[PDB]
Amino acid sequence: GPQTLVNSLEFLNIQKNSTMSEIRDIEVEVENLRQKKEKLLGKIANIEQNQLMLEDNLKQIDDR
Amino acid sequence: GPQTLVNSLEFLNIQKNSTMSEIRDIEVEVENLRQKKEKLLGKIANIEQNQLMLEDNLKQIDD
Repeated sequence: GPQTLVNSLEFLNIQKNSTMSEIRDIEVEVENLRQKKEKLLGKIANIEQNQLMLEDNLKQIDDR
Repeated sequence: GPQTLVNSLEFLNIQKNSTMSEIRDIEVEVENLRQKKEKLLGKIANIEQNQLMLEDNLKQIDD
């Protein structure tokens, strides 16, 4: 009967909630990767800023 | 002195490049997860295209 099609709906619907939840898992990985990247850019920032407190000293001594 | 300073800048720079490398690595990983999410969002649509039809079919039946 037509209960078969209603059955297929609620199945598709189940599959959809499942697909959604996998999408949400993905959004989490992405966010957590996005932060790791931000930390890493902090490192660079500091490296560069440390480097320039050196390049300072070098070209100050480069005429002593 | 200038050697110490040159040795130091260079070392830091090794670190920099090697850090910019993990950054390129994350960026690839993130690209992949985006393409994965794009496909999954496609599939959400396929699911609903299908459901709509089944639902209309069930209405047609009501007549």
